Amino acid sequence: PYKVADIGLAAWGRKALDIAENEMPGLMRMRERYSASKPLKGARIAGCLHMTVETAVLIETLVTLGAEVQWSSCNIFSTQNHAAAAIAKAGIPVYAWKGETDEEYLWCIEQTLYFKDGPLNMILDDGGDLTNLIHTKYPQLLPGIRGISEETTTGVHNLYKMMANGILKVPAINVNDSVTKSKFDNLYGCRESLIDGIKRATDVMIAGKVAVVAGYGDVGKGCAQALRGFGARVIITEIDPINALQAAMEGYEVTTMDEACQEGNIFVTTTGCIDIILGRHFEQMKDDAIVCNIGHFDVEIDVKWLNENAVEKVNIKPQVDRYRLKNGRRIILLAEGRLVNLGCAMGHPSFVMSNSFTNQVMAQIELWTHPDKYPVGVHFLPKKLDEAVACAHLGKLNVKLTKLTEKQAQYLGMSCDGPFKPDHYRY
Amino acid sequence: PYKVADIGLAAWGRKALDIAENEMPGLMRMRERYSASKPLKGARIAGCLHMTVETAVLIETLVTLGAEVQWSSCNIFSTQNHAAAAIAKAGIPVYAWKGETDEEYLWCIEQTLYFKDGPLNMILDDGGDLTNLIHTKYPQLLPGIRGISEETTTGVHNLYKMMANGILKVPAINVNDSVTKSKFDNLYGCRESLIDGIKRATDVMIAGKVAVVAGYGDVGKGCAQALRGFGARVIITEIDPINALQAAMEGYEVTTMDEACQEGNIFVTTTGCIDIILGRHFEQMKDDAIVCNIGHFDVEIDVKWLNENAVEKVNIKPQVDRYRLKNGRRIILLAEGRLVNLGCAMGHPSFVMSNSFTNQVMAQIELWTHPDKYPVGVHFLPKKLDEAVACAHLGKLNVKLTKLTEKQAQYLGMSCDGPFKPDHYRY
Amino acid sequence: DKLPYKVADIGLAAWGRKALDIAENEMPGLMRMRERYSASKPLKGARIAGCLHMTVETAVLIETLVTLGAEVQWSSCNIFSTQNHAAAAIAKAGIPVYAWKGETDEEYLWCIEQTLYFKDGPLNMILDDGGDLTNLIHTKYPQLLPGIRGISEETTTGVHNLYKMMANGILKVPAINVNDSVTKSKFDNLYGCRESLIDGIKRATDVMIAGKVAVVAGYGDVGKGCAQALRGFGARVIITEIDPINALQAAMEGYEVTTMDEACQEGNIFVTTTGCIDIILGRHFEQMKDDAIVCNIGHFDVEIDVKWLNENAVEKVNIKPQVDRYRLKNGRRIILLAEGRLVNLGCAMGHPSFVMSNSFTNQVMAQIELWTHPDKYPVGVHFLPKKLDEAVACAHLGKLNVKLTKLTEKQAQYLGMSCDGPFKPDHYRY
Amino acid sequence: DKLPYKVADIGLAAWGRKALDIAENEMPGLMRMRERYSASKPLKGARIAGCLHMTVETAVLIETLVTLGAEVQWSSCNIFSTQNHAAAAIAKAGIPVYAWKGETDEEYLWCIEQTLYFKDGPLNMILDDGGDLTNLIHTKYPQLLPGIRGISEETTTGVHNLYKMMANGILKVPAINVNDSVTKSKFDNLYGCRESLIDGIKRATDVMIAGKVAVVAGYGDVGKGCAQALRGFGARVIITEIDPINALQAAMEGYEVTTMDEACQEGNIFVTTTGCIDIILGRHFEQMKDDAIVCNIGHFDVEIDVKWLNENAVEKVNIKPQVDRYRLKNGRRIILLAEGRLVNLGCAMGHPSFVMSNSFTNQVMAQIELWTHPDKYPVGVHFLPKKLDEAVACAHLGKLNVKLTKLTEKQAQYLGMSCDGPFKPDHYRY
Ligand SMILES: NC(=O)c1ccc[n+]([C@@H]2O[C@H](COP(=O)([O-])OP(=O)(O)OC[C@H]3O[C@@H](n4cnc5c(N)ncnc54)[C@H](O)[C@@H]3O)[C@@H](O)[C@H]2O)c1
Ligand SMILES: NC(=O)c1ccc[n+]([C@@H]2O[C@H](COP(=O)([O-])OP(=O)(O)OC[C@H]3O[C@@H](n4cnc5c(N)ncnc54)[C@H](O)[C@@H]3O)[C@@H](O)[C@H]2O)c1
Ligand SMILES: NC(=O)c1ccc[n+]([C@@H]2O[C@H](COP(=O)([O-])OP(=O)(O)OC[C@H]3O[C@@H](n4cnc5c(N)ncnc54)[C@H](O)[C@@H]3O)[C@@H](O)[C@H]2O)c1
Ligand SMILES: NC(=O)c1ccc[n+]([C@@H]2O[C@H](COP(=O)([O-])OP(=O)(O)OC[C@H]3O[C@@H](n4cnc5c(N)ncnc54)[C@H](O)[C@@H]3O)[C@@H](O)[C@H]2O)c1
Ligand SMILES: Nc1ncnc2c1ncn2[C@@H]1O[C@H](CO)[C@@H](O)[C@H]1O
Ligand SMILES: Nc1ncnc2c1ncn2[C@@H]1O[C@H](CO)[C@@H](O)[C@H]1O
Ligand SMILES: Nc1ncnc2c1ncn2[C@@H]1O[C@H](CO)[C@@H](O)[C@H]1O
Ligand SMILES: Nc1ncnc2c1ncn2[C@@H]1O[C@H](CO)[C@@H](O)[C@H]1O
Repeated sequence: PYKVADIGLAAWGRKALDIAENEMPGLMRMRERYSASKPLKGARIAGCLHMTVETAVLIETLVTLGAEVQWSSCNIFSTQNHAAAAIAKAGIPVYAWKGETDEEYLWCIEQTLYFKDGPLNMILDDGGDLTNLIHTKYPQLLPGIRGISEETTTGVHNLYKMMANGILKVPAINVNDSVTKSKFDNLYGCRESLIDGIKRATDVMIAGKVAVVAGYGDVGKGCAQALRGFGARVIITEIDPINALQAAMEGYEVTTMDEACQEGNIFVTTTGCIDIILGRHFEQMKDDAIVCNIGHFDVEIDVKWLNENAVEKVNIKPQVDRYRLKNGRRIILLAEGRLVNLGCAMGHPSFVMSNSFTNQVMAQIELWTHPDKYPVGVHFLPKKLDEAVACAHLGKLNVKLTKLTEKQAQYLGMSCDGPFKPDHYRY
Repeated sequence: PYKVADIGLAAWGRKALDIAENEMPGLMRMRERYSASKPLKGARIAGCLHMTVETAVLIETLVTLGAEVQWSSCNIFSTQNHAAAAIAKAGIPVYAWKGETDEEYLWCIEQTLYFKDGPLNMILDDGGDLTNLIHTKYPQLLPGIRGISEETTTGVHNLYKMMANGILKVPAINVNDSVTKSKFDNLYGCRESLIDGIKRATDVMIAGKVAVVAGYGDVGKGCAQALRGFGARVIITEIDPINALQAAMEGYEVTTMDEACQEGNIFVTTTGCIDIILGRHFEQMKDDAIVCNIGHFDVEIDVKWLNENAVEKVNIKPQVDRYRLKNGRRIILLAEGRLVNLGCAMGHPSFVMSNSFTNQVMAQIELWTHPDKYPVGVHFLPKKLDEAVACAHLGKLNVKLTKLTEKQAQYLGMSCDGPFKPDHYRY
Repeated sequence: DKLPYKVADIGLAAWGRKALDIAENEMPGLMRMRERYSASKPLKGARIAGCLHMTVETAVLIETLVTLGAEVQWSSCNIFSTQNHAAAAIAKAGIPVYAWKGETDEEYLWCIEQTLYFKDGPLNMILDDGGDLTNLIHTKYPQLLPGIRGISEETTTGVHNLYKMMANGILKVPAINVNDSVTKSKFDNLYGCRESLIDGIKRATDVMIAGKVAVVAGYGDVGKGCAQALRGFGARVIITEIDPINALQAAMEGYEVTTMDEACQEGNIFVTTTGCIDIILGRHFEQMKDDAIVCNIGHFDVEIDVKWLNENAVEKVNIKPQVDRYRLKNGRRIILLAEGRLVNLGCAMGHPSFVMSNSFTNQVMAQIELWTHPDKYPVGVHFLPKKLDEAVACAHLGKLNVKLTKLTEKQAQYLGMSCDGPFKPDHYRY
Repeated sequence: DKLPYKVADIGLAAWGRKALDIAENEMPGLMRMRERYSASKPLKGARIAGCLHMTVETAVLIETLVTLGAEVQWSSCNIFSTQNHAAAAIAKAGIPVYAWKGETDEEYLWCIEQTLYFKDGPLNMILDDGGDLTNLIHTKYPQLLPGIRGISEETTTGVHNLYKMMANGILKVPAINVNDSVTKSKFDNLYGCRESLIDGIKRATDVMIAGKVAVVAGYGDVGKGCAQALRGFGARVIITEIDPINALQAAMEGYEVTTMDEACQEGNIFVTTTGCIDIILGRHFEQMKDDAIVCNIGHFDVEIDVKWLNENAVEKVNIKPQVDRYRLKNGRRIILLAEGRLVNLGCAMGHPSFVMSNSFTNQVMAQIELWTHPDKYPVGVHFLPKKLDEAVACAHLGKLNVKLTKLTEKQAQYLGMSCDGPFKPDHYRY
């Protein structure tokens, strides 16, 4: 019926949820407005997202809207046991825990495919692991699936690659590229959870350190800003000249890893790309350099090299390894190269996840309630809905939004109700 | 042949240009690479942009590429006399000076329409004043015009309105919405020139003051950040819930002008919208509140109200008026509500304008060299060219850009040469 | 008879040692002290009773003192601040330590009393943090005062107490104000809190900082850091203050400065840093927004009226250790961290090890100074020489790869100054 | 005989007055002084010779001193710092002022000499900024020293000189160090420079700050502000320093700290703030990037080797007043601002009027203190009482709508402190 580390944590879990709800006004309005309507009636939503306190509230929201949900984790150390327990206690099949093996991980996603009253008809994925599993292993269920929504940047890039090669057989909504997700989650989320992750693992001082951030997209920007705020000297690496110039214009030295590896005290990878930190970098690092990743998959840091070339590996505590190298110096690796904010901390705070997840619900609704508008392709949520997500969070922050007058709306040639920006606007 | 305030300033002008060139690597590469090719051969580019030191370098670049240029200003107090003089000294008809009347302003744009060897075949406008003049007054020249490029946000919004109502008869390239413009010019440009404008006019202390910024788009963001940096408490107003939430997430109180007018020491309008600061606001302002605008046209502040309701208007010096109100308190107005960074300072520094203008040249080229790709419509510059502009500025900043390996480029499914981002990416 | 020590779990010793090994690499100031003095053992014959948070950083300090030849017995200066694996590591090393996380007020007093007597005589040196060890001896063990050579005090509240004792003529032992060493006050209090405050809030609540209104009471060194950290994460910070100079500083930095009576209606997060009583009261609690987070980082739990929450709330739910969620008659909730005790050490690991190396290098120097040069220090409250203050900073420049400029002989003569310092006059504020 | 004054253009008086009217609204500290003392005229019989930048802000100070019943004669303390319309406004008010923008070194000395003698006796009070007026009298007019009741000194370089004179036994008049009033040092030097440095660079060059590498030499109060301002606009700031404590501060704030020998190869902008000679030399100039901007904001033009640029450059082109562009043998160019003189006042209008109100309120208090309570001040260098220091800050809280908290009687007794202050011990560094 489910699978977790300890059901006895459900009580504590429920508390952490009650607290989360006040921090998630977005998702609460959805429950407020759709509870009686039950738009998601008939939908069996198979989920593969980090089983956390924040996700628990999302899972319960989908249920409040009248759906059946089965949940797996998308990372083997991201799950929060007490959050997984409260959900499991509510009669909702959840298969996830903290510290899964790859075989265990794959085995979890498999339990969420089949419900009591039939296979899954909805995917809510991030990274596309569930998406790619059903496309490769279970292509006989693809026709039964009505729609899918993708949370993260790497997962939508994959959804664009599949569609191009004509192997994407199910319609999909790019939830990452809702402004309210990409511009808040990736940025402000990592901005607050990065250092938290590093701190819990190492308790290292950030001030006075040189920190090297590989990549300056939305995630890199947040990471950079955070480290800067605590008095680190931040060095950026980048392949994109536009992003690189943005970093230079903010006062960041922009150079290569081949150079930066020699002066960094702290290393954070955010590229979504392979081969970012390699043996030739490690060998040049200062003693007890702290290396961690916050990209979606654990492919940015060459962990294999450390395991193969170090003289000794000492485990300090879970998700914290200290390698001694043949040069005598040591490398502190976090979460074995898996994303550090969920691996060594609690991931993003509930408020920002409310934004991401208020998007996710609108996407699950729009795929199940209006399947017409969305044919087999990679689609966006309309700006007006994107605006509605943001608007829904203004109350809690005591933001007082201005309303255009008739005269002003005419002068601008837009509606008082929105949308207020053209589609190409970048905020 | 031309019209300026003083040709005797040309010598000083030339110096300020020689200095500008080192700060404008973007535009220098264009001269380096196209001088011999003369792609703009045959093009008579009528220009309506702020006649400044930065613009002078742009004008000369278009000439270096083999074009005939006639230049007018787009604002009546933005022109820099010594810059206008150096251009006029180089045998290039320029009709612009600092302190023009509306009749003088219109009269300037009119001289740039007709060259020695025929009418204009290219527009390089901002705000769309030249665009709208030729469409309304001289529709007989529209067919002779090959293409147009628009610098600023208000001007492209107008170019979208014209196309919608089917009155835009000439193809146009949205240069504002090149990432390299919108994300650098509007943001980093105003970030540095706003306070400069305010300082030269008033020399007021920013620290300890409450500053009210109306609008939180790219311009508002820059203004807000700047004022914050000097220790002002910044209050934002906004109509867009997405922008408003962005401001809240940066630590800015977001409320209405109706409230903020009561506590602001400094007022900056950035909306591009009418009726932002009104009589009911002025009456509530603290004594010697400094009010200024940095949107493109002078329609955001109700200057007419001040002139009609104040008990006395005292001029402190050019572009600085001090009104005494019937309540006894005083309002310090800058530049009569026209944009303050060009009115009371020198506008944006050359480096950022190099970015904007390296875009402008590519747009002038693409309209004159490849007219096929661009039919009557509002078009964007391709990302690869957008990336090239940024790349061209990395050298001067000693930025060392990373190059993807073959293996990495394959994994990402993109080219080593770019483009590195999908079209919907927002940076 | 006498327990050799008392800690939560001796089994945590191995883990603690690892944390000690890592910490050492971040505390060059103390490691230089060991290297320089391990052979000479200046603190030989010293019997130092230490009352100060039993963290990993303090462990490194303890072993430094021992390396210098001292005998050391230790307790924590707060009931929630001990880090059990660090305690175990010390206990396992054969050093008498009496501390664990979650002490009763009575157990806390007991822990201090076990540090007072050594196998070969009473304590003859004091290393204190808040004055609790200092007051206990002056009040309950005055016959031990002539046998104590000196006192070094870590924190602001503590040195304030020292100065009051001196003015009223009741301080009987010479003391060094370590808090007001430049390399402590301007670094520990400021930069340490700037990182550890958020740490304690996050571990306890995992709340989004961005978009919140945060009220910081007091704008001294601790307040400055706290405020900076919160605004850094996108919170709008409001400041309360009684000192017009500190308040003007806050305003000049772009903070709204106002009273708690006003700010209690706005804040989503409250942080007290005053070292003063009665900062947040019932009348404030009753006006707060729902699930307002309330915590203190001043030395003593006296700034927040927790007893009011306990007597007047209609519900009280323990969320997890050092996190309680009250509900008031108005039906709105208050989250209280660490029962009003200082939240960085209560709900997290306190200051990072690097900045603590500054503070603790000052502590070691002070101990050496009082122990080996008593006649320099008559009964009173003294500062370390600026020369030594500068040496502390210098000892940490290497790790950060700072390259310090050296004055030419001409420049030094122009400034009327020694090349080797001191480089500032006594009244310099940095 | 004796000119009543000498200024650039008396016609600029009307404009200056407007600027004076505006400035007054931003200088509550001085305007409170007028209101409180205009009737009592504590400075009656005083004959104050002032040597300090003749800006709009100083004008407001001058008229404040007169309102208090003083006779005042004024000159500028720098040859490029005078604001001619402000000078005209004062001259027109019938106050003898000798100052204009662009003085020769010889004219500068002449200007000071005209302030020394009044219609009814020699000067009996000194208000100085850098010690130039102080040194001139001690060296060339020692027979005037017994007739001078006191000296108030504005800036760091000046008070350094005062302390040296006292140590060597050559200072003959009592003096108040105004620079090291908290409300001066921690505000003027820091917040003022944070705004006026960029001002001077911008007016002179209009250069993009964002993306540039900026080298700030020295990290004291001036350096802190300068550095902060540059990084705020998106420059990557590199710091040089001789003091290990100041250097550690810089590092802790995320700045690269290194030597000028290293940084001269990287910087696009250079800013000296040391108050020390020989900061930027020929060997540094020769390694700089093309069109590197070089300026100083320390009090004297001694930090940059301008004479080297003048003797060794192959080209020198004046771009505009106080902006010269050199070319070296290597064919790369150097832009020098204000001929090495302090660039905020040289190429702009100096500090904004609000923060100068702090400094100048301290100046007025010092003048009153020395003039009406001489016996409090024997020959030496003294500080203002913290009570008065606090009063300065308090006088400026109203304009910023700061709401200061008042201690309850219980809180005050707990802190062992007066409700009306002073709220900090003497050694507090804020
Ligand atoms: N840990 C989390 O909670 C979390 C949250 C959001 C996103 N993510 C993940 O973070 C990664 C990026 O997210 P983003 O939204 O920042 O994507 P993004 O595309 O905005 O940023 C990626 C940046 O990496 C740069 N880059 C790529 N290869 C590089 C290389 N070899 N060297 C240097 N720079 C390189 C690109 O130029 C790009 O700017 C993705 O894997 C996404 O799934 C994680
Ligand atoms: N002065 C300069 O040098 C300079 C440079 C670039 C752009 N601009 C001008 O600045 C203006 C905006 O530029 P942008 O790129 O910032 O455009 P933008 O659309 O990003 O920002 C405009 C913001 O104004 C807000 N807004 C509109 N009406 C409002 C109202 N009544 N109250 C509050 N907020 C309101 C919108 O929500 C939007 O976010 C345009 O007029 C543009 O031409 C000037
Ligand atoms: N938890 C830690 O790790 C840590 C670290 C350093 C210091 N401390 C403690 O923190 C407290 C403050 O340290 P500090 O060095 O910042 O002291 P400080 O004296 O520099 O600043 C304290 C501020 O509180 C202000 N204040 C006093 N009463 C007030 C009131 N009723 N309302 C508002 N403001 C008020 C004072 O004016 C002063 O500015 C002390 O108790 C010290 O021991 C704790
Ligand atoms: N232009 C203005 O408006 C203005 C305002 C205030 C002060 N000042 C002047 O600015 C100068 C500094 O003022 P401050 O109060 O910042 O003095 P300060 O003594 O606080 O800091 C000066 C710094 O320079 C450092 N230093 C000395 N020699 C050095 C060297 N060779 N290399 C690197 N660093 C070195 C010192 O260590 C010190 O930290 C003084 O001359 C003062 O009069 C000017
Ligand atoms: N606490 C959280 N719960 C669920 N998903 C999260 C959390 N924090 C970050 N994420 C998501 O994890 C993904 C990274 O793989 C991103 O899409 C990001 O939004
Ligand atoms: N110095 C300058 N020269 C020319 N155009 C400028 C300058 N500074 C800002 N602008 C442009 O002015 C427009 C505002 O009307 C924007 O498009 C902006 O890029
Ligand atoms: N990690 C830590 N270990 C020991 N003492 C600490 C730590 N962090 C902060 N402190 C001390 O706590 C005191 C507050 O009571 C401060 O004086 C500070 O030196
Ligand atoms: N606008 C100004 N008017 C007068 N003096 C000023 C101004 N700005 C800075 N100063 C003074 O210049 C001195 C530096 O020589 C500082 O002590 C400072 O007080």
